[PDB]
Amino acid sequence: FDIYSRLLKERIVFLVGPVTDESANLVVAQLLFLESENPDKDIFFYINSPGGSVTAGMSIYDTMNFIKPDVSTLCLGQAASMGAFLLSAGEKGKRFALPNSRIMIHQPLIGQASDIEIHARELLKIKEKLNRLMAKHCDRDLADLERDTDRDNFMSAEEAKEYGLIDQILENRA
Amino acid sequence: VPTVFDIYSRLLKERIVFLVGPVTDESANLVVAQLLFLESENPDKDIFFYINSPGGSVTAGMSIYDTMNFIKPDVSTLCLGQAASMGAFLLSAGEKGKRFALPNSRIMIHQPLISGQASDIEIHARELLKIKEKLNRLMAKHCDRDLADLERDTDRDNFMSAEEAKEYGLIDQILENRASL
Amino acid sequence: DIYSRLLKERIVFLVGPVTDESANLVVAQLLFLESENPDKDIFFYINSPGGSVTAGMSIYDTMNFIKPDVSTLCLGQAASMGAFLLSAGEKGKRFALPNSRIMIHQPGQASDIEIHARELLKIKEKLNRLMAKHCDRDLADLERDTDRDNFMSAEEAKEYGLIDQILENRAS
Amino acid sequence: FDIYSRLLKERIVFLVGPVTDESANLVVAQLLFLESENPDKDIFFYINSPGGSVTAGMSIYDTMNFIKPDVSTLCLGQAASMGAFLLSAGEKGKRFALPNSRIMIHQPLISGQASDIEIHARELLKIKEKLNRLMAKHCDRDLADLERDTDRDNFMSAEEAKEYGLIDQILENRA
Amino acid sequence: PTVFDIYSRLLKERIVFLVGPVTDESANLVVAQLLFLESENPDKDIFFYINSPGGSVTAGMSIYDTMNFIKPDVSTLCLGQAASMGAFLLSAGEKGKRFALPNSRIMIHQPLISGQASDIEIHARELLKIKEKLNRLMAKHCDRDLADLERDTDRDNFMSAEEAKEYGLIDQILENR
Amino acid sequence: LVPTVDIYSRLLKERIVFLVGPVTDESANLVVAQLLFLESENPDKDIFFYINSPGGSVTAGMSIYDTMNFIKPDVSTLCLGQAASMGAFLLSAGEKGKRFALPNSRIMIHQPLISGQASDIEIHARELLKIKEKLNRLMAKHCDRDLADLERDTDRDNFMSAEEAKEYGLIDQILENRAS
Amino acid sequence: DIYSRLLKERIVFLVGPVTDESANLVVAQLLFLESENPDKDIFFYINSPGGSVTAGMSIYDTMNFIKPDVSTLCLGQAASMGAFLLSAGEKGKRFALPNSRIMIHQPLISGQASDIEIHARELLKIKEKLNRLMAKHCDRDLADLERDTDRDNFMSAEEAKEYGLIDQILENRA
Amino acid sequence: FDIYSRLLKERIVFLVGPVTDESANLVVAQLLFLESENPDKDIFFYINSPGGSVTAGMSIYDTMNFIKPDVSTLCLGQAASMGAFLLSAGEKGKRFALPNSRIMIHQPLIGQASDIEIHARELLKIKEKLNRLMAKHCDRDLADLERDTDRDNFMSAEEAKEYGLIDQILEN
Amino acid sequence: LVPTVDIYSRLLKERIVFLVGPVTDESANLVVAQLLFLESENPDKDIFFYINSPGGSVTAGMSIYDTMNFIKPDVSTLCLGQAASMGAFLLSAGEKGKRFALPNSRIMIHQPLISGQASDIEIHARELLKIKEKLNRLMAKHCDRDLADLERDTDRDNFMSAEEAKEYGLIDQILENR
Amino acid sequence: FDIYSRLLKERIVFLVGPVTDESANLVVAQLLFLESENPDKDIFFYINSPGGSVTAGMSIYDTMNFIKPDVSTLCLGQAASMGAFLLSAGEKGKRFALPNSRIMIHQPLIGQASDIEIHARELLKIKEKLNRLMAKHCDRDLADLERDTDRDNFMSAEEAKEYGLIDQILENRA
Ligand SMILES: *[B]([O])([O])[C]([C][C]([C])[C])[N]C(=O)[C]([C][C]([C])[C])[N]C(=O)C1=[C][C]=C(O[C])[C]=C1Cl
Ligand SMILES: *[B]([O])([O])[C]([C][C]([C])[C])[N]C(=O)[C]([C][C]([C])[C])[N]C(=O)C1=[C][C]=C(O[C])[C]=C1Cl
Ligand SMILES: *[B]([O])([O])[C]([C][C]([C])[C])[N]C(=O)[C]([C][C]([C])[C])[N]C(=O)C1=[C][C]=C(O[C])[C]=C1Cl
Ligand SMILES: *[B]([O])([O])[C]([C][C]([C])[C])[N]C(=O)[C]([C][C]([C])[C])[N]C(=O)C1=[C][C]=C(O[C])[C]=C1Cl
Ligand SMILES: *[B]([O])([O])[C]([C][C]([C])[C])[N]C(=O)[C]([C][C]([C])[C])[N]C(=O)C1=[C][C]=C(O[C])[C]=C1Cl
Ligand SMILES: *[B]([O])([O])[C]([C][C]([C])[C])[N]C(=O)[C]([C][C]([C])[C])[N]C(=O)C1=[C][C]=C(O[C])[C]=C1Cl
Ligand SMILES: *[B]([O])([O])[C]([C][C]([C])[C])[N]C(=O)[C]([C][C]([C])[C])[N]C(=O)C1=[C][C]=C(O[C])[C]=C1Cl
Ligand SMILES: *[B]([O])([O])[C]([C][C]([C])[C])[N]C(=O)[C]([C][C]([C])[C])[N]C(=O)C1=[C][C]=C(O[C])[C]=C1Cl
Ligand SMILES: *[B]([O])([O])[C]([C][C]([C])[C])[N]C(=O)[C]([C][C]([C])[C])[N]C(=O)C1=[C][C]=C(O[C])[C]=C1Cl
Ligand SMILES: COc1ccc(C(=O)N[C@@H](CC(C)C)C(=O)N[C@@H](CC(C)C)B(O)O)c(Cl)c1
Repeated sequence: FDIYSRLLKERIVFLVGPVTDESANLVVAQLLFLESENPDKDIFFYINSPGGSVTAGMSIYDTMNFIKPDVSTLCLGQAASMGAFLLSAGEKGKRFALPNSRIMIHQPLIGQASDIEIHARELLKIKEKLNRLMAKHCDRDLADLERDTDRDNFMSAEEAKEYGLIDQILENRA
Repeated sequence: VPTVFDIYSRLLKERIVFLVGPVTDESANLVVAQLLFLESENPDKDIFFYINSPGGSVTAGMSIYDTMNFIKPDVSTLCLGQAASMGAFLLSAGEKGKRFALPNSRIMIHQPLISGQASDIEIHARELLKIKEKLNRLMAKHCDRDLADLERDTDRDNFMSAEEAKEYGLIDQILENRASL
Repeated sequence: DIYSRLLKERIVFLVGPVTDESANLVVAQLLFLESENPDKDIFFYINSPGGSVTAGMSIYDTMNFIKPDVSTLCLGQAASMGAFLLSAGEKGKRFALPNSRIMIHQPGQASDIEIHARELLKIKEKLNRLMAKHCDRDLADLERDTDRDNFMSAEEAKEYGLIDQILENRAS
Repeated sequence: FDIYSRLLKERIVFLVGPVTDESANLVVAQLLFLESENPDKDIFFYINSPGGSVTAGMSIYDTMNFIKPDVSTLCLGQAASMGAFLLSAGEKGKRFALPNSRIMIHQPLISGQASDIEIHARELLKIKEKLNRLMAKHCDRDLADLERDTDRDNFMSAEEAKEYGLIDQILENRA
Repeated sequence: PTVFDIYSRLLKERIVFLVGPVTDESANLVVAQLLFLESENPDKDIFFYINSPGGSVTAGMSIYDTMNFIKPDVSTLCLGQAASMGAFLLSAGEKGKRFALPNSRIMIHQPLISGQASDIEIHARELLKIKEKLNRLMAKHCDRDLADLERDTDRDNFMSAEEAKEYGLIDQILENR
Repeated sequence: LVPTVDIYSRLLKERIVFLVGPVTDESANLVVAQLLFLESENPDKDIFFYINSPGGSVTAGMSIYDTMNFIKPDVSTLCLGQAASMGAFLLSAGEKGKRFALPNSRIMIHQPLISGQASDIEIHARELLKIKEKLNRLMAKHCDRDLADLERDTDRDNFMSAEEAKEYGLIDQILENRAS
Repeated sequence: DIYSRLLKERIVFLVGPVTDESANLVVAQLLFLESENPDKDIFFYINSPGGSVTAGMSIYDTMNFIKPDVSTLCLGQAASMGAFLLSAGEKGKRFALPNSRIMIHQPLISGQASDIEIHARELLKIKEKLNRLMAKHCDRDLADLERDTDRDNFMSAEEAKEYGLIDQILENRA
Repeated sequence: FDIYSRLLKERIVFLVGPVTDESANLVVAQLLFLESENPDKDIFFYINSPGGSVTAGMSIYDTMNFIKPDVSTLCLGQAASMGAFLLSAGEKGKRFALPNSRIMIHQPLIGQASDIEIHARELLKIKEKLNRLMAKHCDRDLADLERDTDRDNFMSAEEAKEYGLIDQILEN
Repeated sequence: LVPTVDIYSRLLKERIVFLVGPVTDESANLVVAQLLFLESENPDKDIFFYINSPGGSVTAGMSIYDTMNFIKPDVSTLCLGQAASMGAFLLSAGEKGKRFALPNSRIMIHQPLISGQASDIEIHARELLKIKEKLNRLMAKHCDRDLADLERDTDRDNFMSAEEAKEYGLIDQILENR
Repeated sequence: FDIYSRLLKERIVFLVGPVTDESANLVVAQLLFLESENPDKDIFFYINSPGGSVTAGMSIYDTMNFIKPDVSTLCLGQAASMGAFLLSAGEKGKRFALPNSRIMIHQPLIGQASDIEIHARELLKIKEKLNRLMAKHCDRDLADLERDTDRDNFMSAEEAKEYGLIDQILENRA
């Protein structure tokens, strides 16, 4: 059993690199597994991601919120964009980041003019929805979210804790 | 893929079928194969089909569609991430009462897209018109509403949250966790 | 050359993609015909499938700015911006050849894309409104008739008010 | 065991996508193993093919009518061009199409010195004349009708193909 | 070669060339010539020499209408080939003054093309309108009934100068002056 | 491809100088040349600088800008089609009272743009910031405005109609024809 | 320019391949010389490997249509369609420099089967027509041309003169 | 049990080639596994790397310092930039290079003016952070790390010993 | 592409030489030609060299430099836009008393940039280094600045404003209007 | 077992083709595991390589001496640049070549002025380092080695032997 096959036996799941349909649904399949083999031990999601497909990241997000085991998120390397979004979305009290991590949040990115308007209102709805869910994960005013995702918002783990995006900083096991 | 059996296969043993990414004859027939396999394994229990797709080829999706229904097993559908175009068509094509979407998933519907002689172009454009009309009709049957709504609403990209699609008739229930049942 | 000669007969050509360079070339010709004589008609010949909006607007505002009455003639095709500039000719002096085709249709961070989509809709309405003026028609009719590609014969573009008359031979 | 090997344990064979030399010879090999395993139970050839190489598909054709077990075809998604041809040649009374399938029959598409061109064109017209023949045999249709109805892309639904004689019956559910 | 270049010298004979695919460039160049020669003298014939595979339909119609608009009769001469739009503009010449050289070939075929279903429909229906209009016009030129053009153009129809002259597509096959 | 009578040469002694498409060292310097030419022929007649540009290099644009302020003629600007970014920086740079625009032109203004070692990227960013502030202040002088208005209004793409660019102070008038 | 000077002396070149444009440039020079003096011969210098059959028949039928006799001279080479145009100069007036190279072969190229049929039939019409015309140029039987164009047939100026292609090989001015 | 698996068995982990998001996570997973096998027996980390991404390197860094086992580091061939960061991050007393392995330290090196200003602030912060951590691994001032890493600073194994970069160089 | 009245010849009639863009062989030689022709046409009048350049090759620039010093006429430099790298070196090489810049022109100076066997590489690096130190030589001369000042101020990009360029010694005055 | 694992059982490690970091480190790994397997058995390093990354070559080199077993090197086909260096690195007394092999030795080959100064100085330091280690492998005067590495110096197996690079040439098993 390959290194990840074993580390999946201590209920450790990883997210490395961008969040694509395939990387996301792989995370999702691993989560579903670890629940079906025990829906009451907590699952540990280690995130090192720059972000990626919002739809792909939402597959994960909704799966975490769906499954019975608590999903403890830990950011190593970087949790930027949807990576930061899935890090903040851990079970409250159970969100973590290594000391030298870095968390980055920002508003989203990227036919007939009719279709331009369609997709534009839709992308602004995505901006809205994400700002609200992030204010939730952080217990902050929606206004705080909108104002703090306008451009690139980089965070030491200290800042993301204070900002409420994570629960604690972990130098080591103690 | 990590081995545990590998992960998609271990979930296969929970009757979990995945469709990830766009619809190609390739992945469409892979999914068709898994569904026929789960019926040859258990022609009675429910097959659980997970959708995270932007759409794709129409006949590729029709092959899956026809694998559904035909098989005695009920194919429950659950969208995660996204299920647009033919993805939404299939999501609405699940066994009635067994079509679902997670809370923050996104469902989009739109008219059929395209990637010689005037005779050939006439022929194939009218073919596309019959296809667009057949799709509108089947979708009106999946959403249990009239047709006119489907033609008006699929003229341009029509996006919907998990709740607008349920009120449309694409799915039947939203699920936050298993308790939501 | 041939085009400088026809120019000396006050005939300006628009051919193909309305771009910055081609539109402003037409603009230089317009100002030079007004220079040489600000009181004789100009004859603007259009076979264009459209192009840049601001390019075409440089032209539009010039045609309306200069003292000469600018007549227009569509040959082959006038599409999008081409159809717009064909509509923009001096009223009573807009023409097309008996087998021309006139065709009208609509045109970073999420903050930026909001800015630009709002801009694009502003442009869409601006064009619908000017176009309705030209044809003397309802903005609500322009909206409906430019929603997808709208192809029109010379007879149809005439009844629609895009053009005044069809020129078969030089018997008006 | 992978998914397709397990499904071969059901005597189920697929042609997915274009008919190439390989993608057709693989099908021929599967039709062979099913005859070795058990030369009397029918094989069920499942067809979702846009058509393509006529030699590659002729291997499958001659193979279908060569082996002893009856071969029952099924159009899912699409049987276009040589797809529609092989679907048409399944063991008679055993040619089926799913209800929302689509079938298309056409004269052959395709894309040196004048003597070369003169050789190759007269090979292609002979092909074009062979294919309408074997189709008129498969559909119990006239040959003239196949000639006409293949001039350009003739599109037919499962019922239209059943009415042409291309398939025998449509299948909705297990029934 | 400078003789002015060669083509301007022959323009001083009212000789206008259409060589190669009918683009927008080339169609408007021919149109500008036609107008220049009517400006120079609106009563001497213009001589339009066509060797083209065809091209853009609307480009070619910019020429087709300029011919019937300018005062000069426009005599057409096929040398080499006049195919598709070439043959059409060739048969568009002033009747009695349409000519071909004896090894010119002439070919007529139906129109060709290389988004949303609603748009694909509009453009396919438009192309059908094109096909039918062009068929009626070719029937007028060749003095044929429309069904005959519909029938004789469904695929590629090649034609010798004898075949062409009979098809009413031209008036004479000129060996020499 | 420019017809002889070439046509822009002819116009050049209507003292009309064109700027079209991007502002580059080459095209900006060509305008720079035309300006000195018109001044030499007559350093007491107005020049009519017509602009249909989406902008470009800022040093290229400053060529035209600082030349505009150095010659003796009044450099009356006009916009047709679009003057965006530095193209809009120059339209507002015309002699006050002589900056105009046609009815359906489009102005747009926004902050700077851009397509090594930390120490080097440090320096390049510092200069880009000096230039954002420089552009903002000079812009603020052109529309007779507060520098803060310009920082606010140029943070992203600010599109303006001719009325809006007028009110903003970029242009002085809107011209529909000769009676205007 | 040198070539306009030479045009003054009624020499029309044909260098490189024979496209629609190069062939039309030659046709236009033919007409300009004829109009300028219809009763003086025109000298047509061919160094060409051949090319577009239709662009070639433009030059062919045009040489035949203008009053002036068109003498043809082969320097370098006249291949496939170049050779055919060489053999088409006014009978008695077709020449080649001593170290010329002539080549003649049947036509070649480098859709639907019904369309393909139509196209092949037309290609064969062209082949037969060209063999008939070439045979008339050469005063040979048609079967002679059929057999001898079946593949690439190479001829020295010598051999081109026997076959019926040219009339005189030209060593020096003597 | 392929060569690298067999060598993993007794707590040998290789970082070979650049520090990417994936090549780093593999070493991180190996460190976690070797701890899950025994948090009390040391882990030998073999480094032949030109460097790589900074995020991916701090992931391994904090994984090194978090887990219970001492992480000893061993440079073979080269440990440049980030490779030399993690080589210094080895448990003090337990950092080694081969005799002819070569070390290099350098300062880091890689929209609108706003976004540029932001990312520039972030990179200057990253540079500062790394210089401080490096000041402490070596016993050296922050001034020493600012000055000495201004450009590519090459080190023999011995000079690196001097610098507090490693502890000992190993012959046989 | 370039209007006749072409305009560049016509400003040459006024002793205006342009350097626009990167210093290449062909552009630097196109400048050398104009300096020689204007010295021949009248060696008793100033030539006006207008620089808007990011810089470029150092030998190509040295040709212009040595030509500025060879001929008799005072070559008066004017920065417009930017005179970066070599362009700045040229601008500073103008006759002392006749070097100017338009007020929003930006100036830049830095050390030489560049973009086989070990022997060959040592060899070429030696030639990059005497080049760096010779450029510092000449620039400290033009600025009436000591050499160390230049060696220090060119280790990385040093952007300067018109006023800053004046204070350095790179130009003499700034021009707003005549 | 693949064939290379089978021969690795016999304690044979190949260096074939270029010396990249990946390839050199795979050879390092095989050396280490053969030591683990048995540190009282010698290792057979089969070199048919043109050279590669000097640093990767050094990674293998510093291994050879450090592990306990004698690392014998055998040049078959060729050993050039870094391959030849590692060949000369075999346990002194155990550096072999095949008869039709050959050896090649030469000098190392391949921003701002300061950085190029730095990298230059470094490259010349690598040069000196390598020359001195060479003189040590072959016991020759350092003068020889640098003067005998100014450009490409080719050697038969015999020439390598008299040079000190290798020790024995081998015809057959006898
Ligand atoms: B992150 O950099 O992954 C960021 C997610 C934020 C909102 C937490 N990503 C996006 O916003 C992405 C950009 C790339 C990283 C993929 N944007 C989209 O995925 C995307 C793409 C296409 C469309 O069309 C509507 C929408 C979106 Cl939202
Ligand atoms: B959707 O993006 O999945 C859409 C199908 C919906 C309406 C259920 N996709 C298509 O319609 C595709 C477009 C590409 C994105 C693949 N269209 C076709 O596959 C197609 C192509 C050609 C013809 O007739 C010639 C019909 C069709 Cl349906
Ligand atoms: B169909 O698209 O499967 C069609 C075959 C039908 C009529 C049963 N395909 C072809 O006819 C192919 C065309 C390409 C799409 C591959 N044609 C040939 O393979 C071909 C090529 C060459 C010749 O003679 C030289 C004959 C043929 Cl049949
Ligand atoms: B011929 O191949 O030039 C043919 C002319 C006659 C005989 C019909 N040309 C065309 O049919 C052209 C196609 C060429 C580009 C190959 N048709 C058009 O250009 C065309 C097609 C479709 C539409 O409507 C979208 C417009 C036009 Cl202009
Ligand atoms: B506009 O997009 O034309 C804008 C001008 C505004 C800000 C007045 N142009 C730019 O911002 C350009 C964009 C690039 C295409 C070059 N930027 C510059 O011109 C520029 C930016 C920064 C620096 O040095 C840091 C030099 C230059 Cl020339
Ligand atoms: B010669 O090699 O140029 C040869 C001329 C004769 C003597 C054989 N050239 C051709 O035959 C050319 C082929 C290429 C050299 C261009 N043939 C054609 O141009 C051609 C081929 C086929 C058709 O029918 C569609 C028309 C034409 Cl014009
Ligand atoms: B070394 O070349 O590996 C070096 C590490 C030290 C000694 C400074 N690497 C970096 O500095 C890397 C640059 C490249 C390797 C890509 N820096 C980054 O990766 C980096 C830089 C800046 C930002 O903020 C935008 C993020 C990152 Cl991840
Ligand atoms: B500047 O970027 O123009 C700079 C000149 C000054 C400020 C130092 N030019 C260069 O550094 C160029 C690099 C290219 C961008 C042209 N360097 C040279 O031209 C050069 C460099 C080194 C040597 O000797 C090895 C000769 C030359 Cl000509
Ligand atoms: B041989 O061609 O393998 C040769 C080895 C000896 C005999 C000199 N290889 C090298 O010299 C290599 C060059 C190429 C193979 C890439 N030198 C280096 O790899 C090298 C050179 C310089 C520096 O410092 C910047 C590092 C490296 Cl790794
Ligand atoms: C960002 O703001 C914008 C948005 C759009 C444009 C623009 O050019 N639109 C153009 C699109 C393309 C030709 C490029 C456009 O719509 N052209 C059409 C004109 C009319 C009838 C709507 B017809 O295709 O020429 C422009 Cl500058 C600026």
